[PDB]
Amino acid sequence: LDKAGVLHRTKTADKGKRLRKKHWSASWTVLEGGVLTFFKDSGLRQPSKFSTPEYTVELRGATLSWAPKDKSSRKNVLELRSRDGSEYLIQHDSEAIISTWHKAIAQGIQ
Amino acid sequence: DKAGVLHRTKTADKGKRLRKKHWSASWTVLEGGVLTFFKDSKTSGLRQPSKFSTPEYTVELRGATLSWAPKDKSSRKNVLELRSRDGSEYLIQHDSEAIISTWHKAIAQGIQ
Amino acid sequence: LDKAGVLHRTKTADKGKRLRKKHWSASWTVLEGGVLTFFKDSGLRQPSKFSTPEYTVELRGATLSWAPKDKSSRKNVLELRSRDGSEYLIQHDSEAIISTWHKAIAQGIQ
Amino acid sequence: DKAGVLHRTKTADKGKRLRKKHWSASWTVLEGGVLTFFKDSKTSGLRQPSKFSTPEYTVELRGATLSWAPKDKSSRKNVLELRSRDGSEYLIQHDSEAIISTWHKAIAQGIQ
Repeated sequence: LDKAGVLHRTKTADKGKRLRKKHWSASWTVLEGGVLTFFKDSGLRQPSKFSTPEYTVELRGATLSWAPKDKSSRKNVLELRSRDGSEYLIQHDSEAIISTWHKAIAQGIQ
Repeated sequence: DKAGVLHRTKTADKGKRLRKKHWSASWTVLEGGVLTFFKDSKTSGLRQPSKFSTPEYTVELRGATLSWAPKDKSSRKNVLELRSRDGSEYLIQHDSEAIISTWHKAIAQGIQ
Repeated sequence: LDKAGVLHRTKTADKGKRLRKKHWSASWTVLEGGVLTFFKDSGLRQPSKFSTPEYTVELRGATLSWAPKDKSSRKNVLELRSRDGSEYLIQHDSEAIISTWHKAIAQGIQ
Repeated sequence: DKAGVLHRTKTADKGKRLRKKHWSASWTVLEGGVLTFFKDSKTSGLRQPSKFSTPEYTVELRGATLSWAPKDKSSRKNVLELRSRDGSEYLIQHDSEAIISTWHKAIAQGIQ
């Protein structure tokens, strides 16, 4: 199983340590071999501008859930918590797009 | 709340697994923390509405567990597994992954 | 091929004769045997309230297209024109739902 | 405008049909009435972005025709057919019907 595309995301915790504020950005995002990789902060169109990996999240032992209204005002926000205690929010306004990532990441956890 | 046609089968009765799957498509309603699967929508062609007005399966979502099913649980794609607090279990499916993800979101909110 | 569910719709022309105003309503809707049937004007939840057929549209010879911004202010509006000159608008705010109907009706025309 | 990964194959070159399908998944960009399919996204695993920066197929949408493909045109599901004014033809696909419908909407607007 693999997935690739541009998604909106922000880290929210670094191994259990909460970030002070949100840093929403669009980035190239890749799910491959049970690892989700978010590329660096940036619509984002040309592959020559997609930059390089910033964050990697192993899906083994992770949890994925819909974020509560208190966590974000954005539409279709998912919260991904890795086993090491890092946390990320992922979202896209398009149901079509957020759905494909929800499926891939949820199924990938397994 | 939400309503739509979904594929579903019961897979366990109060913790006791069923021998085989019994899939049907039915109207489905999520309202007030309760998920209701109506009688099969098919005549064998579509039934008229009055013919599927009786609930077949009602699942109270308080204490329920929702997940994406393991891929080997069914030959079908886009399967959710729902287990109620009494141990009954259901699979929920649609060929549209977007339909299923949006239902997952709604059911997850109903559980919470 | 068949499809069934609740959709928002309004007739806009009766065999080439424009309606004075829009009459948007949710209704039970069924696609079966190359015919799309909209039930009577009404969310709509209990099958005991779905009423009876109101409009039938044969898909043979029909056209389905995305409605221009001038035709409706709603989200995801499709325009269905039957060969006899009747016209309908169909929409749903959920991409997941409008997409399933778009596919079914477009493929049904063929 | 829109961008995403899609499956596509060319099926005719300037009106002349190709013998077989040549499907790949690639980054795809719709911008200003032009649909660009980049080089294949796969290495054999995913290529890094710099490796698929070159366009493979560019389709100018002025005078193009878009449709849902006949079901027998391909063994795949959710296939669109796009024919450019020079007679070249492409199929576009994704397992998600919602992805494909939203792309149909965008391409249709680009044509108009």
